[PDB]
Amino acid sequence: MAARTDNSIVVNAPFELVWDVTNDIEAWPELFSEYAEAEILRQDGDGFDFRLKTRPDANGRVWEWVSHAVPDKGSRTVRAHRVETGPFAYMNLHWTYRAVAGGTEMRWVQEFDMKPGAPFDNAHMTAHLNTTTRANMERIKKIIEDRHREGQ
Repeated sequence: MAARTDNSIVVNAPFELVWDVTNDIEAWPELFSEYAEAEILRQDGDGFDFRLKTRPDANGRVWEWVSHAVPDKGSRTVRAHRVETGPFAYMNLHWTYRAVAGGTEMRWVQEFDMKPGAPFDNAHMTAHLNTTTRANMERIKKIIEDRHREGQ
């Protein structure tokens, strides 16, 4: 009854680099094709809230919202969720990093449910997010590997 996406990818680089690149919020406009702006608004000890503003989407519509994140480097995981849910009833995010042979495996999990009346229903939104997440994970993969190559 609730929607969810679960995607993984291996980046041939150490944990430290993979972690610092992906958690660098102010760089998301460069890492993610959908974001035009991204800024940390404030810090609340363990965690912080940030604002995201998209580039025109497939229909030319620009979206903006505030989220709250709680990264935990010690446990190689990061949790986040929308504060201003937009068309979502709720939107949760869970990322994990695991050391594997050759690099680091990133696993991104999204848990959400559409508000009755939203332009998208669960099934269609799930497919959409799977598509966009896969493209972003592959993109970020190349970027991190370039940096790594440059550091060696």
